[PDB]
Amino acid sequence: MNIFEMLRIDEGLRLKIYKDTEGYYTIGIGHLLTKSPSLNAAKSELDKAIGRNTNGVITKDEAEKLFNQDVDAAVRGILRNAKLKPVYDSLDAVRRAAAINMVFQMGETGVAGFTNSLRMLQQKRWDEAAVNLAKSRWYNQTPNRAKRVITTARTGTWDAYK
Ligand SMILES: [Cl-]
Ligand SMILES: [Cl-]
Ligand SMILES: [Xe]
Ligand SMILES: [Xe]
Ligand SMILES: [Xe]
Ligand SMILES: [Xe]
Repeated sequence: MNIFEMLRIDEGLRLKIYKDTEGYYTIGIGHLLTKSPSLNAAKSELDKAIGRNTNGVITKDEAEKLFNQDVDAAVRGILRNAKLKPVYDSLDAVRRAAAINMVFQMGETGVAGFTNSLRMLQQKRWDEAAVNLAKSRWYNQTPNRAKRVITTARTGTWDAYK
């Protein structure tokens, strides 16, 4: 198991533009295209992201390409954020993957506001972190996924993805 596999299970793969859980235009492996309600905006952003006139559709490879850039950006995001990096460097490989997940999902900013879980995580207080993390909009809105992620952060193992 690894971040790419982990994320490919949580996010799925769609070759045509779609709306996500919040109702926003997405494509491929969870690549958010735009929070705007215009399908045309989405397609424009899409064509820009891709480099051709896709007409709202991409190949498996182009999606994979986006996913890679996205996983990268996410990690970089982490490393460039003052509240995040120390937490993350403190963590083992598994649990880092859990951090990347959340970030891929909710941006750096939002994860950066889990102040309290951040400290518990840093002190390696796994169970308390886990309870804290669950008290969130994230968890109530996407409970099955949040639990996989929380279990991974709480255990340091891939059992929830098995
Ligand atoms: Cl892009
Ligand atoms: Cl769910
Ligand atoms: Xe983190
Ligand atoms: Xe995490
Ligand atoms: Xe977190
Ligand atoms: Xe956790």
